[PDB]
Amino acid sequence: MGGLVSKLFKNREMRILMLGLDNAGKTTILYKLKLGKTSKTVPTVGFNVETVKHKNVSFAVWDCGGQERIRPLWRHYFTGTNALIYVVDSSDVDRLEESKQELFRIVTDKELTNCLLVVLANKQDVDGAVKPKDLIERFQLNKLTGEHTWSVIPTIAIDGTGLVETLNWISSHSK
Ligand SMILES: Nc1nc2c(ncn2[C@@H]2O[C@H](COP(=O)(O)OP(=O)(O)O)[C@@H](OP(=O)(O)O)[C@H]2O)c(=O)[nH]1
Ligand SMILES: [Mg+2]
Repeated sequence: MGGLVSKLFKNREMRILMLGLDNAGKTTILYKLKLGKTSKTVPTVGFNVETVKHKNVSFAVWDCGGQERIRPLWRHYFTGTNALIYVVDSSDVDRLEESKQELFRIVTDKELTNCLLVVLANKQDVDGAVKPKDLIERFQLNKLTGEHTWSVIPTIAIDGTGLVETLNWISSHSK
């Protein structure tokens, strides 16, 4: 994964948001990419955002799951986003409906109009993980097909499995 972002994009404009419930595995993925200097920001208290930047590829990572006063500021980070990576704990069935509701509250925002969506069915390396097609039905991702390029990619963050495919896919669909 060392540098793979660089040889893939080579400083095209690419502003990625990577979100999901806590425990889904985002920070693991962020660090696997070896993207460069992480900058852990607190735009306001109760809102921990971690941003990395390489050439022209920007990442911004935070956990969903509450604290409404910081949502007008979520929308500030939405503006100009070129791709949303939404990470899901595939092995946590009783939290899938939570994760579903938070995904739809983000992806249908007007500031994310037509935004590309990769749903990472992460922790597929745990017994009992839901399959991508299962997650598609549970999440009713068909409702987003009219206006969002989307894919569900099975990943194993701690291995890096699926992460190269994820970046290649985003790249193939971008300017
Ligand atoms: N089986 C499996 N486990 C994963 C995977 N990705 C992350 N885990 C683990 O799940 C926990 C959540 O990781 P983290 O990146 O902090 O989630 P978050 O940033 O979305 O809150 C981590 O363990 P710890 O917090 O204990 O260090 C992490 O090592 C995966 O792909 N497969
Ligand atoms: Mg984290």
